[PDB]
Amino acid sequence: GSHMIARIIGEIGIEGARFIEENIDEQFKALRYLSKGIDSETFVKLVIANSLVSYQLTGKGEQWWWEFAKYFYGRDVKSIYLAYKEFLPNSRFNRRLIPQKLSRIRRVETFLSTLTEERIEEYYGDMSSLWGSIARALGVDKESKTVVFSVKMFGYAARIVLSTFNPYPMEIPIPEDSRIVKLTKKLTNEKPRKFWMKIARESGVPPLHIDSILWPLLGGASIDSAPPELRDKLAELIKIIR
Ligand SMILES: Nc1nc2c([nH]c(=O)n2[C@H]2C[C@H](O)[C@@H](CO)O2)c(=O)[nH]1
Repeated sequence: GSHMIARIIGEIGIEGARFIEENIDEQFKALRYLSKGIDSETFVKLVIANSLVSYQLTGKGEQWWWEFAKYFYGRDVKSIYLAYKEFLPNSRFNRRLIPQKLSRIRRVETFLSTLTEERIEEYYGDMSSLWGSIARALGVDKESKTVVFSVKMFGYAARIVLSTFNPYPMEIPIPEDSRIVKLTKKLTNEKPRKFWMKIARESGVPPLHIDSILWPLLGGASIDSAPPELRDKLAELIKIIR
């Protein structure tokens, strides 16, 4: 329950969350691949846009992020809106609600155009400001699952581009997708936002890093590449959440 999961999340720590992000999560592997075949500014813009349309997918989120990375590798992208207008109808894994998704990309296009490499650096040092900027450009509540998720994925892309790590702000709540919501119901009747913020504050692990611990495992990622000390902690968590 809450007490035991906060203890184990605390023992895993931001250190353990970062290991999972940078070594286990296939989505980071996909981003690393894309980073080697498109310029850094476009890479970061594309990752934010892709996050904001990563919902009502088909198949598995990890397959979608690999499709995105393999598609944009080596492409000459100008308008991100026009790139998604050509990409999404030809997608295997993102075929529903395409006009809705495209209108979201149209709305954030001006904001994305401000992401020079200098500005990307500044935002990685102040991800709370990025969080509000994305929400305001979209015209939505910042608590929205895809908005907080886009901040997480910005942090994946930015650490690759900038060769530095900054932790996600404690105040950014967990992205409430089907994996997180279904797990939360097994554990509690509390709404996931309050539940995981309490665990975050008790453990010292910000909610977006808690997401990195939980979400790959809930999709079936293997923990067997983790070093023994970490792997033993991940196994205790799996027995809790499974
Ligand atoms: N919580 C969460 N959601 C994800 C991840 N990857 C991904 O594609 N999603 C989708 C699910 C959902 O539609 C959106 C917000 O959670 O992001 C991910 O890593 N974590």
